[PDB]
Amino acid sequence: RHSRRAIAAETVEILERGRYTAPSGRVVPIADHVAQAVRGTRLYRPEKLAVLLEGTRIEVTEETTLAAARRLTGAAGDQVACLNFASAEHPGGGFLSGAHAQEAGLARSSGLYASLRAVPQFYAFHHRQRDPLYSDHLIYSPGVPVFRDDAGRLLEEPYRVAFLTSPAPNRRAIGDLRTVEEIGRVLRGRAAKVLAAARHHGHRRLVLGAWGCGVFGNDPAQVAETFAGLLLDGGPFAGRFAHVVFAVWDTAPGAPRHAAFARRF
Repeated sequence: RHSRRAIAAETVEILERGRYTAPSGRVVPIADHVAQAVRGTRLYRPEKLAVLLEGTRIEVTEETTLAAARRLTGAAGDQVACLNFASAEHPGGGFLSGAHAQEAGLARSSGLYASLRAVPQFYAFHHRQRDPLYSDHLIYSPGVPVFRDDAGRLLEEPYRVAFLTSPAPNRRAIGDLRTVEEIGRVLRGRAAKVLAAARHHGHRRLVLGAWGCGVFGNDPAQVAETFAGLLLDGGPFAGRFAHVVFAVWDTAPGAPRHAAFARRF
């Protein structure tokens, strides 16, 4: 936990310095790619994504999001898109505090924070909203360099992925004060918009996972079913992506997040 905090601080200095040192001693430049990702970052408002909506190999694995991205990236030259299980209020989630979360791991391992911190409108919107359902706002971050592996080791060779940043409903704060069906309807609408944005930006390969099933307390089974409804049985995204990985690395005993996706997919 104090190590995460250290890794996060070091990642941030790397983003400021524009270069890092690999285990081999090779000095790796990332300034240009970081700058491109930031300049290419876009905020999509709910009604803009709605417009995109008006216009397949499936794997379930125990990989981290970035492990899956790196495997796909080594296998073909089209840039992979990864879903960031976004905090609605804090870019990078809690990573600089040393938080343990999917988003924090992305922020520690990549240029993602440089992109997200550049979109204050997204965070200010949810701050003012104060509603744990959040919104369909989405940040699209193209060509973000990734330069750490799962253990936190810097990479001899960085790679690039696109991130899609969209917050799942904070079901923990909602409790039973909204129905299972309302939450499901919000999830399905928001997931549709995420897939629409990915497809719109030319991404044929996606890394998804147990979105919102950490602190936010979403039901992994309901999340799996949300994606299945979009991607399978003639759903709106059936056959539109070449490859979708549900990368579900679950630390908890019984790996229940993973189990629900394995079962469904």
